[PDB]
Amino acid sequence: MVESIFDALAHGRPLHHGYWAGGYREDAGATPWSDAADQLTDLFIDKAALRPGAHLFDLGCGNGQPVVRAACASGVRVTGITVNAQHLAAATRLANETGLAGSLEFDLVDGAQLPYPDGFFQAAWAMQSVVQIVDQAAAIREVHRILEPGGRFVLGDIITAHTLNSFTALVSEAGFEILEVTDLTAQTRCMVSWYVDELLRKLDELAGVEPAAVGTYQQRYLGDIAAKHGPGPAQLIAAVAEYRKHPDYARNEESMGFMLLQARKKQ
Ligand SMILES: Nc1ncnc2c1ncn2[C@@H]1O[C@H](CSCC[C@H](N)C(=O)O)[C@@H](O)[C@H]1O
Repeated sequence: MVESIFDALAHGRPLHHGYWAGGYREDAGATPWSDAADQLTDLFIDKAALRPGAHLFDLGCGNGQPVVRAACASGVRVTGITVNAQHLAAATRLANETGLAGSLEFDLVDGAQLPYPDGFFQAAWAMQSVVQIVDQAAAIREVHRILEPGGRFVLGDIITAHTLNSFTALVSEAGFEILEVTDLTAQTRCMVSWYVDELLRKLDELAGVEPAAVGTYQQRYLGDIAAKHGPGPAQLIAAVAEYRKHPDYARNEESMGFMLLQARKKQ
């Protein structure tokens, strides 16, 4: 078994952005990514299927962690899909390990053509799947087909493939009623961007004290990551650290961002 090094570093916690309500730099890292990603999940929970017993279609299911947090908290039945064979496994295994094997089922399926009948689910999700789906139009017309009339559908993903305007076009052009759209760039971060941010934070703090210690502390911090998550992730973060040590990088940071779109199907 060999996992993508992103999956390897996430190490079972979720594959989406961290959501820090009221700003990431504002929070100055008193709240970690590991928790903020769960905050973002709770955010899709709040805004779609608030309802227990209801049924939720998860489009990119990934790890399966966020699905399971929603089926506990809100008491919902879940059907997620993925094309990544190793994601399907992590999610199914996790489902069995929680006693939730009976409500929420995972199936490896291309999201452009869905086996489910029309008007089945009460809600739908796409957490950072749609950018990496190839036929997005088809995928989303399909998801429109899948929901009950009135069912909410909550998408969020990375922006500048697409932009806030272009996503809103994509989703209305499949029939949906768009009732909310938001640029969360201020309030969200990448998993990796966060690990690197902590590293360089504490390194610049240490640097104003004993600069001669910096290399050592860096080596130690990478050590601790290597200890929890395995060496691949440590070697990763080390490299991203080396690249933000160059300012020809500087303005490339915020040239990507995040958005959240809340839609409903008409009654
Ligand atoms: N065409 C497609 N149909 C269904 N899933 C797809 C897909 N293209 C990509 N995906 C899936 O979308 C997922 C994106 S990673 C996002 C995971 C999840 N929302 C979480 O928060 O943990 C991956 O599991 C990938 O296999």
